[PDB]
Amino acid sequence: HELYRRPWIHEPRATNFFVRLITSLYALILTIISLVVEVSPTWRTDMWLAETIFYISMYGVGILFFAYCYIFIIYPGPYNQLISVLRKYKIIFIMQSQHNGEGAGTLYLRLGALFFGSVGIVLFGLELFLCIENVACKKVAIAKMIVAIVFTFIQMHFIFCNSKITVNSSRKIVAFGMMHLISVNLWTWFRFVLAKQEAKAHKKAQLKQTFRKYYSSSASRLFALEHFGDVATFLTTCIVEYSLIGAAIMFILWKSIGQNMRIDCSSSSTGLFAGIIFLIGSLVSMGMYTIFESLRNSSGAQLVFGIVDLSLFSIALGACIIGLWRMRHLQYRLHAHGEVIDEILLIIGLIGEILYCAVGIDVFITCRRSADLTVSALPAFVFVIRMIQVVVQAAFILTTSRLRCLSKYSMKYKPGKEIITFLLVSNVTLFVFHTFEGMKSSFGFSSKAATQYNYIIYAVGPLLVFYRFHSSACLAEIWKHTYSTK
Amino acid sequence: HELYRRPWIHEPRATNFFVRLITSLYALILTIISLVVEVSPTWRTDMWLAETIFYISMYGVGILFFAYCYIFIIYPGPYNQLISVLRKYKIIFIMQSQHNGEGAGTLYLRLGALFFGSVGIVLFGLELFLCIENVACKKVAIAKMIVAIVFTFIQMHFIFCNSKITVNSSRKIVAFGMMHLISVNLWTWFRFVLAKQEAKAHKKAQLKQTFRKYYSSSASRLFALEHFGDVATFLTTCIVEYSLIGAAIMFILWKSIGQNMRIDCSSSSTGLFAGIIFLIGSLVSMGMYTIFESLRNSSGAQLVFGIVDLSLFSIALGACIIGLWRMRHLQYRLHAHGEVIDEILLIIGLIGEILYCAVGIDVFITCRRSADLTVSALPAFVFVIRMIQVVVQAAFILTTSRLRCLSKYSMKYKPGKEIITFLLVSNVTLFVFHTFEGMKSSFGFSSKAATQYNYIIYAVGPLLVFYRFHSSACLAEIWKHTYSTK
Repeated sequence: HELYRRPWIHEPRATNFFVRLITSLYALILTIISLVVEVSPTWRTDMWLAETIFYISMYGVGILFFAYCYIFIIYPGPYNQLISVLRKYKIIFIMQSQHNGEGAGTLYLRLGALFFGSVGIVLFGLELFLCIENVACKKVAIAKMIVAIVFTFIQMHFIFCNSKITVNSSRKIVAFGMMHLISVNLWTWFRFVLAKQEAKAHKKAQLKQTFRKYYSSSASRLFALEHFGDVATFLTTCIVEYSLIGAAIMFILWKSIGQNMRIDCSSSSTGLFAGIIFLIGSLVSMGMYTIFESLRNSSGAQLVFGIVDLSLFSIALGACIIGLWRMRHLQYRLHAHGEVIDEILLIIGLIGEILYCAVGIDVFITCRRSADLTVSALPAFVFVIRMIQVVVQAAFILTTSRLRCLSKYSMKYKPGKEIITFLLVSNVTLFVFHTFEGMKSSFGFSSKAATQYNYIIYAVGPLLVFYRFHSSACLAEIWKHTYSTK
Repeated sequence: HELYRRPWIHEPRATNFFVRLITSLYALILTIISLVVEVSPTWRTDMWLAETIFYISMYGVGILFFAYCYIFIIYPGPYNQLISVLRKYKIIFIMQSQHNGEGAGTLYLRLGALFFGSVGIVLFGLELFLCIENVACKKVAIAKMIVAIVFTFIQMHFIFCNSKITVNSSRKIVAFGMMHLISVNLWTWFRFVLAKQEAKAHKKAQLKQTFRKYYSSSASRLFALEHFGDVATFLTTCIVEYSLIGAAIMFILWKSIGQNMRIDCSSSSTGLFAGIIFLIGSLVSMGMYTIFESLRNSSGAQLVFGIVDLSLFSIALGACIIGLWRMRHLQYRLHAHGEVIDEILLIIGLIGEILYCAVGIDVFITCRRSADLTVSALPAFVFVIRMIQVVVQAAFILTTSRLRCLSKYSMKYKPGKEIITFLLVSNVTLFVFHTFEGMKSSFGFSSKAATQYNYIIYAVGPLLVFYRFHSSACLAEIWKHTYSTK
């Protein structure tokens, strides 16, 4: 006939789309089945053998795909040596390195993946220790923890070294493996957010009892959650953040299938000093709350401590507003210069933060209704300011990540760079502050003043996201890209 | 300096992206807050005034935006007349029609939106009748139902007549309104899927009791759900499907902001006859199960009835397989020729169908464990075949929607057109069959044979999606586009 009149099976675009679609559908089926299995209560108690087989199978297929990659794509050296020996005096195909430079994720994202994977492996090892010291747990728990640790470590190495992967080899096998890795990461994320939700009920009940005794008369489970205090909450949010990052990186790698300067610390001083002041204030607040039992029990102090949190969030929000106003002078990007991975992860962190704040606000009101509204509304104000701050900061981060300093005025004068530096430092301090807040109720709020000024006790919902880490990574990318010479 | 060195506030692309981002964030915040409010148990019981205010506010802002559109964009006639009178002898700006032809959604999608919106308005009117006959309900329920009906009717008209909307007018106002409409539609969808989940617990408990008595010794709530039997389930899935379609249409309209043949029934006979045979078999099965109490109580019959369902799903799956094999000869699309709206809705229906089937399989096993595995595994096989059929059909629909008949052989001979016609007819019959299945447990499974062959009783989970309607719409689009002369 004419050109482009061949069967779609021979068309590279059509068959690439078909493999893409098949792998995506397979992932979707696995993720839905994993969610159904995890929620189901008859799979953790009765069908323990089936649940163990599913767990071992998910991690084992992940490890098999990782081994296939390391042997046949990333490091085909030993395979080439074996194939040469076979040809020498055994039998009578060779692979090539073909190393690439497709760095999918940002360096900050991969470093965070390393840190969170290490913390998750620490959590897995702690479970393993608990199940070793326990007789209730059996040999299958040992295998589950070991295979989880092995998969997590191998995926840490794969994520960090995701540039030397040449996905154009074994395209369909790599697509299926990437989708299985996404399914495994999402299944781990769902497992550990269901585990995090178990502590929500206990915290809620404890809060209701503590509230009542002070205002009266006017299906996944990890043993460390309820054994190692509230540190297990930090470990579990670390592992869910690691799983989210890994799933995003694997999705970027899977999407790439089939598709053919120096630190400029200039104009980063006034913001850096303000960021250091923010860090010093946050650290002083954390230390005063932690080491001084007298301070955490007084009402003056608990008022001042809550005012400190409100001031921190208000200062961050005002910094974002001033940054938008100053950076209004910048220029839009001439062409794309980023991966949607960072935006997607930041939006997921934003969703988690808004959910956390809304649940806290709902619990706060609930509690105030049960006490005839005798509680100061400062915790509600802190929650609302936190939600407004995270929303405005997400908008600011996206807008300024799509901004550049192209004009001569925007080059000699850097509008907002001080604000960007301050926001990056303050986001690191808010990350460590939110880590501390997960252990604030470990001290014990025996202070009646804590029931009327401290807002952490009202946040019984789990914090499933590290929005501050993703915000810091995006802000560092903005700082190093938006204010660059080009 | 040079070109493209102006502030991003003046850059049309940058400010369009900024308005897009702000409206998307606003929608996200509203949807998260709506989900938190609906799940919260203290908003339906204690904070009834706050819940009513939120309900009325969401629907009222939707209606205000709709009125603004109808007055100032779609039908600016009366506004022009008023503005002319003002200029005549009152004061001393005119709007223009600027009607467009941007048909966002498919005709089948808009017709389904009309049908489902009508059914949802019927459900709202039934509630209104119940609350009128009830003294427990107060005047606020009247207002809630009335405003829901008004919003649903206006959005029906807006969705059907979404071509004459010129979104390029009042770009930012229309963006905010489209995002508020998406938030309202998602909030309605979440409300009614939470309502559908309430019947899940009752059905599960009833199934456990009925199973036990036959094998012993070897936060949203709608009053019609538990009052009008299982017809309320059909009405509620109709309203959730309408809300999903409306949200998708509004998203397409919002995405369009800022961006500057005859029926060929040839070669559609053998498939049409097979589709008619499929319809006749399905209707005979439905009638025999409905009108004959003797048949629905016998074991021979209940076995044969389940075998009929298995045969229907197996025939549909085999039709999809044969269609892929035959249409392998077709040609890939030269360029895009569809809106992601249909693909997104089909994938959501697929997710819902897989969730339904997986929950049914989980319940089936659970039940068999409680009876020492004395139940035939036919219901599990039916569920598995249904899930496989829907997955394979989704893959087939997407692949063949990205296919064309460009070669001369693919023109004179139409590969798969018979299969496409048969699949469309059989999907209409499976739609009516799944509608019937929602009323199959209304008869009452007093037949012990129903507890061992009929698989509907094990599907205690709600069917939240009309996957068959979306499949029929996509298949009709394929039939009218893939096998066209061009």
